[PDB]
Amino acid sequence: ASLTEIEHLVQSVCKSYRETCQLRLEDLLRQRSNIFSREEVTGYQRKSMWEMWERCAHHLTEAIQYVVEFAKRLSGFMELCQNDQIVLLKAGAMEVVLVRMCRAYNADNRTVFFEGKYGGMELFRALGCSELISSIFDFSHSLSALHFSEDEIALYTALVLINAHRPGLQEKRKVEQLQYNLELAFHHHLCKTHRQSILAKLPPKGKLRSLCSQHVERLQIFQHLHPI
Ligand SMILES: CCn1c(=O)c2cc(NC(=O)C[C@H](C)CC(=O)Nc3ccc(C#N)c(Cl)c3)ccc2n(CC)c1=O
Repeated sequence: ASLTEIEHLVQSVCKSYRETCQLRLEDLLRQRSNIFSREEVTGYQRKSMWEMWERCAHHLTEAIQYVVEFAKRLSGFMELCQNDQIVLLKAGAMEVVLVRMCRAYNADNRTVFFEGKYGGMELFRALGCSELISSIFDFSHSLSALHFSEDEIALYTALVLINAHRPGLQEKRKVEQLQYNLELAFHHHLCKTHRQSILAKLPPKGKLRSLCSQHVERLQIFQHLHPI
């Protein structure tokens, strides 16, 4: 693969993501000024754990569907053996959704677009694990510091997904092929955009893994055997 190819790989991932990103950044960034009232907050706080978990599971599902589309639009992905496509999406998509969150995170007021307005971590009081919720908030908060561009997310999350060190892949060598190809595409973009300085300050390897582990460690207790 020469560089002019690696160029197209960037261009592709970036297109693919631009279609599959759920909400336009403009929509999110405009909507920061729109925030839940204390009363509205209290309304969400007064819910059942069962109901907040029911909701959030729906939203997560809706999200995971977009990530499945993102993956489908990666050429190379579609070319991988059927089993492997699944193994990857199963370990990955969660972690991707987590990285995608930062776009909905507003550092200024430590809030996030949920069901139409922005709200802080205390909206999710009902799930009863402020600890996890706010480390999730922290994760997003530190990514917001990076001012992660849209193409950088596209490329990062692709790299979250394609990871030949997932247990269960049959065609490991094929996955590697893709994986390195995307690492080099990623390095290339950070040059073209003089953004090499962000690598050094990317989220610690599997601080992300640990955070999603913990989240499914809490989904499995309510939404047992649900498709995800
Ligand atoms: C998966 C980690 N994560 C979030 O990404 C996350 C995101 C947002 N908001 C957005 O991403 C903007 C979206 C266009 C609309 C949307 O609400 N999506 C959404 C997606 C995944 C999940 C989950 N679970 C949820 Cl509750 C919602 C809100 C809360 C999130 N949480 C709980 C603190 C959260 O835990």
